[PDB]
Amino acid sequence: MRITSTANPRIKELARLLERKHRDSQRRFLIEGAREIERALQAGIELEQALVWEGGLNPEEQQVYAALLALLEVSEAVLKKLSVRDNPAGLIALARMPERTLEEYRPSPDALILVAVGLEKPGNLGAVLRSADAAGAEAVLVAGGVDLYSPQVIRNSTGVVFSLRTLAASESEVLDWIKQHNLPLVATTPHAEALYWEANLRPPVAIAVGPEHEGLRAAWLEAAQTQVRIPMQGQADSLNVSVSAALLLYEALRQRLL
Repeated sequence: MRITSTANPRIKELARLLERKHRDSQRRFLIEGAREIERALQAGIELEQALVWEGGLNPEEQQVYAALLALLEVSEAVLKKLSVRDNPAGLIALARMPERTLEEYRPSPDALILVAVGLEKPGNLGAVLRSADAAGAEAVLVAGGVDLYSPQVIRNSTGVVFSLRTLAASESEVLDWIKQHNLPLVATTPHAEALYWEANLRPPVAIAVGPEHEGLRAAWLEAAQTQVRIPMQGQADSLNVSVSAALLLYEALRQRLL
C-alpha cells in the first residue's frame, strides 16, 4: 500500500540497485525524475514498477505518471533512500536493463564525433553526454570504460544516455578505429598554437578532449590532423570537460550552419 519505512524489504531490494554489480546481475536499474523516465520510455526501455511520493506529484510528474506496472505510494525518506539528488523526485521507476544490441558503428558523412579521454567520473560522463547531445554529436567515444545505467550518469545527462550513441574501448582500440575510417581528428591541448575557432570542423570529424587536470598523451597528439586549444582569459587554469565539449561541439555546429 503505502511504504514509508526504508527497512521495508521491497525498498531494501531496490536500494541495492544504487551499486553497479547489483544492477548488472539483476539487469535492472532505477530511473529518478519524470523527464528521465519519459526519455527512457521514448527509447524503448521497459519499466516494471513506479514509486510515487505520498505527498503528490508535480504537473510534469503527473503527465508522465498518466502516460504509463505495479505502483508504490512511497514516503520521502524512502525516495531519498533511492535518490542520488539533494532533493529527490516524486517519481522513481524500476527499469529493465535493455537488450544491449551489439550493432557496429560507421560514421556518416555528417558525423560529429566527440572522443573523451580519461573520463572516469559518472557525473562527468553524464554532463559530457548532455553537451554532446545538445550540440548534435552523432556519437561519443569514451576511451576508458563506461556505465550507461548508473544513477549519476542518468541524472547528469538528464536522460540523454538512453539515446545518444555512447561507446567505450581502450585508447589504442579507439585510435585504431579512427584511422580505420580515415576520420580526421582534432586534438585539444592547452599548448597548441592554433585556437579552436581556426580548426576546420567540417561534418565528418572527431574531436578529442582529455581530463580537465591533464593533457592528452602524445599518442593522441601525433595521431591528430590538427591540434587546437581553448583560450583561457583569466585565473582559471582549466574547465570542466562537459564545458569544453560544448564549446568545441557548438563551434562545429556554428561552422556547419555556414
